[PDB]
Amino acid sequence: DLIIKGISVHI
Amino acid sequence: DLIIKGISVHI
Amino acid sequence: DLIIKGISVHI
Amino acid sequence: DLIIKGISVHI
Amino acid sequence: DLIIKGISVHI
Amino acid sequence: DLIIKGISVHI
Amino acid sequence: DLIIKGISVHI
Amino acid sequence: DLIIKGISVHI
Amino acid sequence: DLIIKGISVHI
Amino acid sequence: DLIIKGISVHI
Amino acid sequence: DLIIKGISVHI
Amino acid sequence: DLIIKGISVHI
Amino acid sequence: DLIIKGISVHI
Amino acid sequence: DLIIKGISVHI
Amino acid sequence: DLIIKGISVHI
Amino acid sequence: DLIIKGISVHI
Amino acid sequence: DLIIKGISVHI
Amino acid sequence: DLIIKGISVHI
Amino acid sequence: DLIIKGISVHI
Amino acid sequence: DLIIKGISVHI
Repeated sequence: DLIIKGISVHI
Repeated sequence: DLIIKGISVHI
Repeated sequence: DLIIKGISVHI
Repeated sequence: DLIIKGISVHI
Repeated sequence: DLIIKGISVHI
Repeated sequence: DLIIKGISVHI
Repeated sequence: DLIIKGISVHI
Repeated sequence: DLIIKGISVHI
Repeated sequence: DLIIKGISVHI
Repeated sequence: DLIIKGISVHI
Repeated sequence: DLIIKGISVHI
Repeated sequence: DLIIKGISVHI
Repeated sequence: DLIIKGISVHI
Repeated sequence: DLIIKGISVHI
Repeated sequence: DLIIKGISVHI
Repeated sequence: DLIIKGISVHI
Repeated sequence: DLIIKGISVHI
Repeated sequence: DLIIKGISVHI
Repeated sequence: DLIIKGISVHI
Repeated sequence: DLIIKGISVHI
């Protein structure tokens, strides 16, 4: 069981 | 069980 | 069980 | 069990 | 069990 | 059990 | 059990 | 059990 | 059990 | 059990 | 050519 | 050519 | 060519 | 060519 | 060519 | 060629 | 060629 | 060629 | 060629 | 060639 969470804030 | 969390703030 | 957490702040 | 935490602040 | 923590501040 | 902690401040 | 701690301040 | 601590200040 | 501590200040 | 401590100040 | 692979790739 | 693959690819 | 691989690659 | 590999690669 | 490998590589 | 390897490589 | 290896390499 | 090895190498 | 080895090498 | 070895080498 693997979890992948990205967050990208690029102005 | 592996967890991958990225965060990228690039102006 | 391995955990990978990156954080990148690049202006 | 291994833990990898990077932090990169590059202006 | 091994722990790897980097921190890089490069202006 | 081994621990690796780097810190790099390069202007 | 071994511990490795570097610190590098290079202007 | 061995401990390795470096410190480098190079202007 | 052995301990290794370096310090280097080089302008 | 042995201890190794260097100090180097080189301008 | 240029090649990236991974389970999680964050560009 | 240019190639990315992954289970999660975030551009 | 240029090649990166990894379980987590963060560019 | 240029090659990086790793379980976690942070560029 | 140029080659880096590691369990954690931080460029 | 140029080669670095390690369990933790911090450039 | 140029070769560095280590359990922890800090450039 | 030039070769460094170690358990902890600090350049 | 030039060769350094050690358990802790501090350049 | 030039060769240094040691348990702790401080250049």
